[PDB]
Amino acid sequence: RCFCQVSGYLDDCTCDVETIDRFNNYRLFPRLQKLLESDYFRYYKVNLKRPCPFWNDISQCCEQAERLGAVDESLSEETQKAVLQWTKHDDSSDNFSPEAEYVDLLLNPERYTGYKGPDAWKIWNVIYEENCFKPGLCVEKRAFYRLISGLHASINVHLSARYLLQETWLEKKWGHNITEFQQRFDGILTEGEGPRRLKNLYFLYLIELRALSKVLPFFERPDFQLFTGNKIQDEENKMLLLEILHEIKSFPLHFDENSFFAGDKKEAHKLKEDFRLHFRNISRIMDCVGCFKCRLWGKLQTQGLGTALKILFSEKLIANMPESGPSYEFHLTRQEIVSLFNAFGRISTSVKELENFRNLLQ
Ligand SMILES: Cc1cc2nc3c(=O)[nH]c(=O)nc-3n(C[C@H](O)[C@H](O)[C@H](O)COP(=O)(O)OP(=O)(O)OC[C@H]3O[C@@H](n4cnc5c(N)ncnc54)[C@H](O)[C@@H]3O)c2cc1C
Repeated sequence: RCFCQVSGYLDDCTCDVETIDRFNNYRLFPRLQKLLESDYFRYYKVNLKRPCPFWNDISQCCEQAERLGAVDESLSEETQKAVLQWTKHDDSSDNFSPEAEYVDLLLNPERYTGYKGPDAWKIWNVIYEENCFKPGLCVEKRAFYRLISGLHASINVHLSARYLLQETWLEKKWGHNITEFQQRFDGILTEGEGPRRLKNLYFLYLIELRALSKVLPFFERPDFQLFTGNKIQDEENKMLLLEILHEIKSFPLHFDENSFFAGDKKEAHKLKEDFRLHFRNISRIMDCVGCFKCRLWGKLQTQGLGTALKILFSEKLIANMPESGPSYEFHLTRQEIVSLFNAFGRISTSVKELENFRNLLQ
């Protein structure tokens, strides 16, 4: 049995890795991955064109890095129709020119982009700088650190496992680059920092995994619908998602009643609000990122994380779920939902990746 303590003071999870490795890598993976190619999930809405609101740049750019960081914006004629049906259908419900257009994630896997050096380092510094809570002055929450660190790790993991290994003037080979993984993660080479960083990825992973288990209800109500064009998979996909959320629930994970997601009024609230606040800044930050694929996955993976927390805060709010009625109390836009499973999906992939790495490193 796993066990997570998120009091805010010292936050951590005592939990066997083989347990998660085994669970995630074999129980969950092929099916989630299946779901993430589902029509409903390959297409994410995003405004990639907002300008940086904290400084200027584009100075210097390297030429191939803009070539790697460029989002393939492509979209089939049919899909083009298909999104309106969504906008439309989606309009007629809970709904509190957006140069946000839908992007195809399968056309845009997260891998090595050549994004590096000062421009990246700055963004990271600024993201971590956002760790700042009322316990009115800043306190750092360890949770935030570990969350963000886990995310950063998942990424450096993806770029590691999905590196552009060879670029003949003809052919391009993408794959696992051990030396990178190792330079960035090996315990010795990093004086134990990498392992920590990996322990942090897992933290994140579990958080999102809990966030999923605690959100199962919202999908259980048969007025909820993964609306796309057809109805068959819309239901096939519906049960899919569900048996996944069911699997997540199966996983023996427990939290200390101490967790600052407990509704101690103002504390829980202030905190929740401190959070949603911080992630908005973060999203804003992504608007200062020139690796457009990086920027995309940034937005995505963070919205997802915010959403996860949103759930993790709405313990109660969800516990009184209109089992037949439509959920006014709590809600999730398509945008958020896509981001939720997707964010979880890259962390889920990252975890998988670590195993490949173990296996190659033998
Ligand atoms: C939002 C975003 C998305 C990105 N997407 C991609 C991508 O898809 N492909 C790609 O190649 N690059 C991507 N990058 C750049 C990438 O994350 C690295 O910064 C880059 O590859 C350079 O590596 P580095 O070791 O010099 O920098 P980093 O690894 O980012 O180092 C920055 C500093 O923080 C420390 N650090 C590094 N990782 C962690 C961690 N997990 N927890 C705590 N501290 C850490 C480092 O040791 C160093 O002190 C992205 C960056 C951002 C900000």
